Amino acid sequence: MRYGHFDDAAREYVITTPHTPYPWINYLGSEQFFSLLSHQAGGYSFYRDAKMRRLTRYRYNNIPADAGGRYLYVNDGGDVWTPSWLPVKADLDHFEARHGLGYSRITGERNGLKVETLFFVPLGENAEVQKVTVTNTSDAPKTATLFSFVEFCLWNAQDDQTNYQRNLSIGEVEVEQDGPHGSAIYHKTEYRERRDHYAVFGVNTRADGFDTDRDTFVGAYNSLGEASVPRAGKSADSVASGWYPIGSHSVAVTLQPGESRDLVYVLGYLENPDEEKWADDAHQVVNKAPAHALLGRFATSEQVDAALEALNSYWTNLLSTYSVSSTDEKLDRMVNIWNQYQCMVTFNMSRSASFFETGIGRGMGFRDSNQDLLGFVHLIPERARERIIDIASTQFADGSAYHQYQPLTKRGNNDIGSGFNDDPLWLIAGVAAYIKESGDWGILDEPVPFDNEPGSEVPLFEHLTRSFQFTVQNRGPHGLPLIGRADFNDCLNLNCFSTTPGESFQTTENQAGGVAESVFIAAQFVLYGAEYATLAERRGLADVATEARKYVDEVRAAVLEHGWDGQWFLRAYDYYGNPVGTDAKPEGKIWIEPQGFAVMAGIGVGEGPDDADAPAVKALDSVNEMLGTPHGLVLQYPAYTTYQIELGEVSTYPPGYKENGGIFCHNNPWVIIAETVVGRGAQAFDYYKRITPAYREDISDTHKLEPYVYAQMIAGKEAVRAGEAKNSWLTGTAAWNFVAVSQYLLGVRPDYDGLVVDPQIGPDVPSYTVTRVARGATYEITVTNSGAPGARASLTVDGAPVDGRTVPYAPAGSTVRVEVTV
Amino acid sequence: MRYGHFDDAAREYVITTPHTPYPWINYLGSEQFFSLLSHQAGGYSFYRDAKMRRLTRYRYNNIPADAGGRYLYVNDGGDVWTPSWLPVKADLDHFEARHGLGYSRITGERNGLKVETLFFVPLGENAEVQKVTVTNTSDAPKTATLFSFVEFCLWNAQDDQTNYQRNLSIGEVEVEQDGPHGSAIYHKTEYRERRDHYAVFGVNTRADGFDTDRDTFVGAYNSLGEASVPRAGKSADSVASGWYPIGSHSVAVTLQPGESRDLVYVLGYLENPDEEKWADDAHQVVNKAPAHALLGRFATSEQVDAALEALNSYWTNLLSTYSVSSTDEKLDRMVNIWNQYQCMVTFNMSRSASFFETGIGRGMGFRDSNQDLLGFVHLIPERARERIIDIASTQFADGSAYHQYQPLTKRGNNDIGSGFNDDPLWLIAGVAAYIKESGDWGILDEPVPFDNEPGSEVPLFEHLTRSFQFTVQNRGPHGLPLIGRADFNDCLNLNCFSTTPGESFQTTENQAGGVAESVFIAAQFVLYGAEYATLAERRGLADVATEARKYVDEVRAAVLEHGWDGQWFLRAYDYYGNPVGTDAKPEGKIWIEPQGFAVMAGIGVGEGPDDADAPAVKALDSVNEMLGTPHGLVLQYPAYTTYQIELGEVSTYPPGYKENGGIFCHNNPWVIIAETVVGRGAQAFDYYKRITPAYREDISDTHKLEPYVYAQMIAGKEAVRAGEAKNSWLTGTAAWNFVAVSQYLLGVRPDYDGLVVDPQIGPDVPSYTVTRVARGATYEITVTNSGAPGARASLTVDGAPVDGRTVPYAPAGSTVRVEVTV
Ligand SMILES: OC[C@H]1O[C@@H](O)[C@H](O)[C@@H](O)[C@@H]1O
Ligand SMILES: OC[C@H]1O[C@@H](O)[C@H](O)[C@@H](O)[C@@H]1O
Repeated sequence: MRYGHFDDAAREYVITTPHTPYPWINYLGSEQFFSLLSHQAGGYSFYRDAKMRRLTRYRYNNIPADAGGRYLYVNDGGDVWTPSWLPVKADLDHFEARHGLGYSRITGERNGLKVETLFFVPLGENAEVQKVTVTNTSDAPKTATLFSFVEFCLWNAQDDQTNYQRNLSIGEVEVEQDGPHGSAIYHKTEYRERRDHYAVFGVNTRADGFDTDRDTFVGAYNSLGEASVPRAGKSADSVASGWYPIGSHSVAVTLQPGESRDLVYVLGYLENPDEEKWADDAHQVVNKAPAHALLGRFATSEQVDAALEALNSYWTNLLSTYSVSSTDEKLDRMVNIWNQYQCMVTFNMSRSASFFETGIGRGMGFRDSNQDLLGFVHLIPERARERIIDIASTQFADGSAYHQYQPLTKRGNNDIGSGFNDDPLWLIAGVAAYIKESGDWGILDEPVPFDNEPGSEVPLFEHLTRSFQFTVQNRGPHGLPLIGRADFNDCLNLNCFSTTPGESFQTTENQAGGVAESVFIAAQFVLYGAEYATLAERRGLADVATEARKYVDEVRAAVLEHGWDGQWFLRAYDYYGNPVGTDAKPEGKIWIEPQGFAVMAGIGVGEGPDDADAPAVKALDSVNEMLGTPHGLVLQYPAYTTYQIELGEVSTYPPGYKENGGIFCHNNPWVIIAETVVGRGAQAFDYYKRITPAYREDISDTHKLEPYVYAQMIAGKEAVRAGEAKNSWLTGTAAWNFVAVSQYLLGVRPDYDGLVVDPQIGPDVPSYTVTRVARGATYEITVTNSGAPGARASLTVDGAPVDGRTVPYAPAGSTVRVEVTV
Repeated sequence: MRYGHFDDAAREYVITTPHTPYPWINYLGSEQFFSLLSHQAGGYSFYRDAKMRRLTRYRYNNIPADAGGRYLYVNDGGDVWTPSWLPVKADLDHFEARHGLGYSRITGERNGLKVETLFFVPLGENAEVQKVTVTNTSDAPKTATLFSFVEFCLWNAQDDQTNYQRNLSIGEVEVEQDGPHGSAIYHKTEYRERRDHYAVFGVNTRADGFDTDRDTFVGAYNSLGEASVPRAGKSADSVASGWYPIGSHSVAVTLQPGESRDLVYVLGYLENPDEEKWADDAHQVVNKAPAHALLGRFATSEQVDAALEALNSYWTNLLSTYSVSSTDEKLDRMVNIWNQYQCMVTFNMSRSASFFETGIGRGMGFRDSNQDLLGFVHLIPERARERIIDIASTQFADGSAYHQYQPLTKRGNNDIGSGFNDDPLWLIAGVAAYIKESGDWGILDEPVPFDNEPGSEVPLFEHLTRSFQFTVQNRGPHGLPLIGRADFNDCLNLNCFSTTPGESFQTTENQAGGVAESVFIAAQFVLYGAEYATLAERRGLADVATEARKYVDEVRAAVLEHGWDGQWFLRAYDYYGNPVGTDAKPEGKIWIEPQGFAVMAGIGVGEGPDDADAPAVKALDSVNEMLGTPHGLVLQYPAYTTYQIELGEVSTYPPGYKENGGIFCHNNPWVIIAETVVGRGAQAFDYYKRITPAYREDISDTHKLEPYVYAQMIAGKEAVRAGEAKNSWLTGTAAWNFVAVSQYLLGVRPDYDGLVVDPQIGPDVPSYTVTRVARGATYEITVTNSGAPGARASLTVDGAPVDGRTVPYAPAGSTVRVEVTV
């Protein structure tokens, strides 16, 4: 069973029923203002920060799900329906929802009236525009009233949902029926005090009426599906005082057969300078100038269409950096459109706001934003350069860091814990990737404060040395890095020992002492320590580089000596010094993360893919045999069936979910990449397909979530719900798969001085072409691929054969033709 | 005009319609387990802590309000309806909700089936029991299937609403269709790990079938009001795995004409010792002994009836301490039933969990629980004793205190602020009222820690001296006490100067320095300073008592010299030493708190009610002229129309709401008592009537909220919603009005050495009889009352006239007959 289809030419996913297994959403906007838009028009908008500047209210875990969004009630001769289907659920003759790049279009038709809404966030605007086209599709004239509807939230979503004792008395609006381009409603809660910002909701016509009070619009004892006002057929002209402000206009339209009318609605976010806050000397009336300017920019359909065409050109431009043409259209749509689009969204949202993340506790993750950069750097490197500075600024002088920062303020906080010892290294990961991509070595000289302290700036490079040294000076008795609160796995809490309910493993106090070490961090360190060494040698820091390589060698020696179980890598040593992830325990025998990552670091790699004796092969075969399911690879096996007090959160999940035997998808690309490292492209591609949206569209009823984006987790073999995903959209899986497919499968990756072309995808993709713009030159890379295990590529460049797989960077403006034979 | 009526003989409020202005609730339970129950079965239940151990989920700000609670869907011939009206909203032939003392009955009849549900929490039990009675009222045999419905919360309410990324994978249940007494469902989320507790939802019958998974029971795209399972007339026998666990059983009923059946449903909270959590060695099956025992205790109608009678007897015995028989039945029902019931609820809940307080951030307020004692000490003094020790234990060594504590742990926290300088004196208030009531002088020698520090214990009396000394040593330039974060008005934040949005004033960092002083804390110091000196005298501390009265005197002199504005008392001095609440300012010229409280402390009292020269009289007259309204006295006049950065949170509310021009009811009884102190009984009683539930029942459509309990705030004169209440049930208004009316109007009040009988209620209650049990003896107080302004009482006791108005305490077991003439 499927619920829609990809449309590669329009770069859309087309949903053909409202009856999906779950609400399927798109993200609007890519700059500073964002909207979550479901296929039923549900969701909300915020400016910069989903907790602190949320414009409109949304209910997570509503009954039913997703009843709450931007609605347009049509009253046609007393019959009331919404083209989004929800909330009225009147029978529709046609329904369709198209999610595209930065816009969606939702169409519903019933009894000869077709209503189509195009939704998007324009470039350079802090606003969500809707363009509504109403068409008479019957053979008689029609007269209908359209009631727009949005529910405001009081800015601070946390306060909005818990602090009624205060907030039910503060709701404030103004109403401007006869504005310069049509009618507007102004939501200005707290603008009388410290807020310099307000929201507008307006339409490009003089409305017949309005409502700004939820209770009046909907009616006592009514859900949104039963709203009184649209049923009555006329606006109640309600002016809110406290309670629940809304934005709503009514417009009556008369249409002859085949005739249509357009309407443009804007929900905008505005700020004024402090001394330009008020229209009047008494400071009672809001200064509407920036709201009138905004409404003036979307007063016509023409203005809307121009914006939508610009947004398209922005996306075409964005997608011109990496693309592929092959015999596999699933592969292609993922690589050309969707995985890149998703990577923009994760770069913007980190893990804060989705239909699973609530946009309250989580801000921008230190580890999360660094990893996202890996799939984002080729898109817009100037924005990646900024993000690195923002991130490194939340670093402490001892090289440890705040685990996340608040998007509005860019200041770090401990709301989801502190002292994750894998954090510091991801910074090196992010800078290495950015430099390989852009060649912008000057970033290493950027002055960057610790903990945003004015006057504490040092060069970025120095933050990396802090990161590196943090791990050097925090190893345990085996030479492996101390784990601290948790490593890459948030639920491996080895310093916790909590027997007190209700307090979060993420924020709860940890024990000083013990000897808990992480095999994962060991690998991470070998990988990014080597990169650090490379940056040091290039800054001209010979002793530093030398010293750095001595430490890397030591730590990799320790992985081989103390971090190997026999058929796989060990996961860790607990508080007590006992091994975690050994065949000597009955549960949690093998954990996936060090298998993927130690192999990417090159640890235990042998002569080739057929070297059954190499540790890397052995590890990967164990991952194949014990962790493999048709939905991907589970995190560990077997899952823990009882609470293991020494391991923290991990065994708190029922088997087969999240970190206790779920397919935690973001560690899957590591095994994929590893598999290419040992020369088993076939298997790597196999693993790629198990978790990839386009190959799972065909089991939409099982996956349940959006079929065009990666999800955080898919229930494992031990779950009753095996195969069903949770937490879609916001996940490091997106950037990690992008890195996997674009760089190791298809094999095109930037290095410092050239572009590496090293295909390893197996025989399912026998021929394909990649166009990669790197350092202002275009590389047209034509691959003939036999997929033979261990077969690695040879190159010709502009007709001459070359040595190895690195193509030195041509000058800006050239086109370089690479012919690849595997 | 009205939506129901009082039933005095029954001690119930009878709601005669589903269509009330807002949801109107009762609180079930008075010990450690509590239920919020709207007159449509909405709300939820918790054990000890509304945030930490919430059994069942409830959505604030739902659309519509209060779609969600304890539902019984009846399916008769495919017609589906609920006796609570919501969620299904089927037309009922008959509907009625009776809210009583610790129980409620809700009845709905439709097409020949009457369904009545009695809800209560039994004494000694952590459970909510429902006894369902279905009656066939038609002339022919009838059949139906009943579906019970409750929605589980995942225990931590904060987590339940914000952390779906984790918690959608942790919901776990057990199904027990053939238990010892009928069918039961177990909610056991996190029992796997740190929780030693689970919930049960069971019925005294072998159910036809069950459901535990919300989406299956309700169906996709459906609201509660459209649940699929009841509509199909058959349970789906769903076994939840994550997502949203519910409890539901189906039961088939057959009824001859006139015949009824009882079903008993139980929602229970159960714990096991750690060593007996599990029924099996594998640890997958919860040990059910306690649940089987609880279900056995309510297996029959008889067991239910006996518990309901024990509950009635408990309430009769609680209400036997203070009673009045008078010419005014509204005054009688308030004093005899409702205001005492409300005091029980506030003692138990503080301000944490109502239909407006969301039972997340607020625990047990230091100041609020001290004031709640004033209204509660006469009901159950033993628990008042315990409360004082729990409270005093969260005090610091310098005499300042944690502003609130967490109900589950009894540990103080700062989640809603620090350093409110009025806090320490409330401790003296609470103890004095406890000692006056009980005569338990030995509580002062109770050893009490600071901040629960093992080894830090001092006698309770030392805590009081720490409080007393905190004020003496924290005065400013005018001799008035420094205000700190705020005083009793939380919105008066004179050390704030916040220009930054999104941070609670309550919680935001305060400024060092400045000279901000409170006139309210001065009048509070004067009153309770004097009470402390008296406690010191009794203990033999003549040195301490004399110094103490000296300070009280210094402060009293300071208020007359530096806190008097001309026609009323001054409110404060701001950070820079500018007066607040002076007639020299255009806004907030007069504030109510110091007016009632200074006069309660006897500041500015003259020769009598007609001593026009006296500050107290000038102050009270100005309160009357400038703050008075048909709905009560507003906090200050005029309201602030613009943000006053130096006053903090107060000017942030729009005019006429909450602290900015609202009737903040809990400060009205001070003015009442003040009016009695000064001899203006008529005026005092007037004010009493303006804010009292019984006297406002006639305007239910205007008050909106429950007509049988006090609310926090009634929208004031300057607000478009003037007369509309918010924040019902949980307010110090209840303790303070009970004080006012029981002790100062009717005039019956315990002193240290005898019972004072000092009526001051004016001419509208010419005669009444108070029955007061004090110190083991019963006082029968027969009052004949001219009401003459200023006229005070003379007494005769057991046939003999006496001097003054204090009847020294007679022995336990006596009945003393006091004849009173005013
Ligand atoms: O923290 C609780 C306090 O919050 C303020 O926002 C309200 O105005 C007060 O009435 C309340 O006591
Ligand atoms: O704080 C965020 C973390 O919460 C944990 O409870 C989850 O299992 C993790 O997957 C998540 O990253």
